[PDB]
Amino acid sequence: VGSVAALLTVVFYIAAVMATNLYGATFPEWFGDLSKSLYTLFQVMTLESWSMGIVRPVMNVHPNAWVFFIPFIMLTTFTVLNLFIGIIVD
Amino acid sequence: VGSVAALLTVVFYIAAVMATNLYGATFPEWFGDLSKSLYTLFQVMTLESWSMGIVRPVMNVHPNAWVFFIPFIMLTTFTVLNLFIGIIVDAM
Amino acid sequence: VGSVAALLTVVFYIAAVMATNLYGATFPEWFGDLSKSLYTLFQVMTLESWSMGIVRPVMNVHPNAWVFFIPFIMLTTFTVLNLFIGIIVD
Amino acid sequence: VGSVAALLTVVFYIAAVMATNLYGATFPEWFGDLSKSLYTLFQVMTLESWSMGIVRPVMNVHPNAWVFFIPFIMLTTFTVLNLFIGIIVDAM
Ligand SMILES: CCCCCCCCCC(=O)N(CCO)C[C@@H](O)[C@@H](O)[C@@H](O)[C@@H](O)CO
Ligand SMILES: CCCCCCCCCC(=O)N(CCO)C[C@@H](O)[C@@H](O)[C@@H](O)[C@@H](O)CO
Ligand SMILES: CCCCCCCCCC(=O)N(CCO)C[C@@H](O)[C@@H](O)[C@@H](O)[C@@H](O)CO
Ligand SMILES: CCCCCCCCCC(=O)N(CCO)C[C@@H](O)[C@@H](O)[C@@H](O)[C@@H](O)CO
Ligand SMILES: [Br-]
Ligand SMILES: [Br-]
Ligand SMILES: [Br-]
Ligand SMILES: [Br-]
Repeated sequence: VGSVAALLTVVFYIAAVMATNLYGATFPEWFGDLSKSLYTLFQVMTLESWSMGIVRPVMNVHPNAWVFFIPFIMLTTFTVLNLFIGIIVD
Repeated sequence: VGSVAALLTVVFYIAAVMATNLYGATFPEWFGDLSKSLYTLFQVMTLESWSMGIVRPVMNVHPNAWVFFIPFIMLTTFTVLNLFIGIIVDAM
Repeated sequence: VGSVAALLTVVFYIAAVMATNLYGATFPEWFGDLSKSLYTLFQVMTLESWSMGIVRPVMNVHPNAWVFFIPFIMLTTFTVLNLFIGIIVD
Repeated sequence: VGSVAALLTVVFYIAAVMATNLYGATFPEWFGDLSKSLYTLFQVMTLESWSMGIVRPVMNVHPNAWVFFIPFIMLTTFTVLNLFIGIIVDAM
């Protein structure tokens, strides 16, 4: 369970690094620094305005942004559900 | 578990085909090709702006669009829960 | 499991009747007939724009609308989760 | 299971008190009294417009508001899942 939380932190930090690099210049309010990026990716994980509010406006500049977000959603919104269920069984 | 993923892909591809045909001309930004349709239906599945952002604007042109989306939501937002639980059991 | 689905249909139909009566005149696009009401309450159940998009605009006319929606959400977004989990265990 | 519901009520009431104090003057429609605050925090819990609709506009005045909401979400959107699962087990 602890190793799952360690995996998620590593995946969340690396994805927030990638997004800062990728969309930081074009979308500075959402990904202009590591902080804004970790915040945005937590919101994207909770699925709040992920497509309409974030990903569709991004894809308008970077047409392949879905290659990042869709797997990011699928990975985190699974590992989070796995980590949370893990403590419930314990 | 693998058969569940195979079922979802088939259902997702066929639904994305149907939507492209149905709403592609009237709503081309959301369903104008298979790609835009698979993207939109993934978002509809995640329940993000499904009614306000997508389905209500669609229903304004096609009043019966709910016959497509509501069952699509009920089917996928169950099969996804079934597929994800399936791998979890494959550990215990 | 079947009795759970029968309970939800009864609760969903009665709540859609109540909403048509309560907010049908003031909010006719969302609750102007039984059909629009069953549609809106399915969306409210999925939690999509429930507060910002629906309930906050309603509460602006009917300040106690939260006495309807909040319990409706708590009841359905539990019974649905119970009904769906029921078949998974079977 | 009952102790879980008692824990959530205490956490929900104290969080609604904190928010009224913190953002009540700057954001009075959402946190201007305890009532508006308990309503907003129920919506924040359900994840409805939490960031775009509530937290991002708040952070524009209080840049650290995420220190309140993010843990609040993590705590409630876990304790609610724990409380709901608790009654389900009390049958099997
Ligand atoms: C799952 C792990 C989730 C971790 C989430 C951490 C989010 C951090 C958000 C954040 O810090 N910012 C987002 C901005 O949108 C930047 C500013 O809020 C911050 O820099 C200020 O506090 C001051 O330093 C400057 O005013
Ligand atoms: C559960 C399964 C989830 C499947 C998700 C698949 C999403 C595919 C989305 C997609 O391919 N596009 C979305 C468009 O909205 C179009 C892209 O091909 C885009 O790169 C185009 O713009 C190019 O022509 C280059 O400009
Ligand atoms: C969990 C159970 C969920 C059941 C959901 C059923 C929703 C039915 C929605 C509905 O029928 N309408 C919603 C309108 O917003 C009315 C119109 O769509 C309908 O009357 C048209 O099909 C034509 O008759 C007139 O053009
Ligand atoms: C998990 C626990 C969930 C608790 C949810 C409690 C919600 C309570 C919301 C509430 O009381 N109001 C929301 C306001 O946004 C104010 C009402 O008292 C309203 O009726 C007022 O307008 C009156 O003064 C009459 O006009
Ligand atoms: Br998903
Ligand atoms: Br559902
Ligand atoms: Br809830
Ligand atoms: Br979470």
